[PDB]
Amino acid sequence: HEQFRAALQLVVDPGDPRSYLDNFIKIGEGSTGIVCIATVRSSGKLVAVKKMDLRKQQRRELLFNEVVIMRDYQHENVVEMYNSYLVGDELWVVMEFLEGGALTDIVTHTRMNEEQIAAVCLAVLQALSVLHAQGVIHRDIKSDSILLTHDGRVKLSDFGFCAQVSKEVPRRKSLVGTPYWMAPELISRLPYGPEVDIWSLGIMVIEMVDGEPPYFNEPPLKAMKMIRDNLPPRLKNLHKVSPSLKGFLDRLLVRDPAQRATAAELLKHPFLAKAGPPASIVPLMRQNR
Ligand SMILES: CC(C)c1nn(C)cc1-c1nc2ncc(Br)cc2[nH]1
Repeated sequence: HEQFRAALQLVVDPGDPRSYLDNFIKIGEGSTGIVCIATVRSSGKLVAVKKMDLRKQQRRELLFNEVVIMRDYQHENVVEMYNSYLVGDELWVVMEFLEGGALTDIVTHTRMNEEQIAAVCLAVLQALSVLHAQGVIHRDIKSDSILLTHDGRVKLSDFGFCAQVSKEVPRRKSLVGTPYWMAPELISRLPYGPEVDIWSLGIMVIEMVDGEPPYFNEPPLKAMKMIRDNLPPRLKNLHKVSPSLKGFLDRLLVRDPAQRATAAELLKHPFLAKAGPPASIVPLMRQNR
């Protein structure tokens, strides 16, 4: 720790955000710390701040990942990092604020139609081509990780559990990600590539279609056991999805990762043609219904 704080000091911006930020508000909680929002006194713009405790982590060297990998990264479809700091015993990551909030709130309250679902998927997949291109694996994809703007635009967040691969470190080995949405290989402790993200995406479609992931009402521990062992889960209500949507999902939920489609490929699948403008998501959002 003594040494690990010293390292993180050298990757983050020096100084204290409290100097420029006012009026902090907890708005959330992930598995590693909390999420606040805050106002920048000059200008008055809003920012989100992720705050993680250095002493309160399982596997902290993980904490290294977003700050190192995802600094200076930019995309229409990624939530932007501004800076990062250490505040006492915490890591603070200051990020772009998203008004629309999370997709979770939508999938758990309405029935996204096909057009809308495709629009989420294209947004996610655009993002994911470029990420994997660079050998970056998000490793915690799910509706939780999808954030919206006031006008319906989709951006991917929660890179706290992301990973880097290269020519020399080709695949990864650690159990991260979130259990219901984790991939078979990853559970079975295999080396894994980006392709794990693609599986997790599929589970997101089940989220979008059936309102929650497979094996949900189970204990987390047993769900993994199940996810590992059985056949690819399919929809509770099949009769409700287009053949377009099926074939597509059937490219995502593939147990053998070498045959599971690449985002690159998925960016072309006829389904996504159905996607509709950012403004077609708008009425799904809490403050409209
Ligand atoms: C509680 C969360 C889902 C939320 N609600 N609303 C209205 C906005 C948000 C939210 N927007 C966010 N933008 C960036 C980060 Br990092 C976290 C964010 N959380």
